[PDB]
Amino acid sequence: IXPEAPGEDASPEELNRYYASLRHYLNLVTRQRY
Ligand code: CNC
Repeated sequence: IXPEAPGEDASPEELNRYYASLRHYLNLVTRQRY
């Protein structure tokens, strides 16, 4: 897979965005939970 990737605002705030896309993209395909 490869999700929605940031780089426009601020580093830790955009880490949170990509980590949210990561958990979404996992829930989209495989049965693991957060
Ligand atoms: C391709 O392999 C992708 O990897 C590129 N990338 C991301 N981070 C990198 C760090 C370094 C030193 C180098 C040489 C490359 C790095 C880039 O993201 C490539 O992705 P693409 O899809 O091709 O480009 C997308 C479309 C746009 N990307 C951006 O604009 C960058 C966004 C980012 C918020 C970001 C991301 C998303 C990712 N990092 Co980087 C972090 N954290 N970073 C590492 C790893 C990633 C990770 C792979 C998880 C994300 C990539 C996902 C993606 N496709 O976008 C680690 C390096 C691993 C390695 N291969 O050597 C790390 C060195 C260690 C760590 N885990 O913290 C790392 C650091 C320290 C830093 N990342 C920066 C650049 C952010 C960036 C935000 C920004 N402001 O631009 N990463 C950041 C500034 C964040 C920070 N912690 O401060 C760090 C650089 C050091 C510094 N100057 O402070």
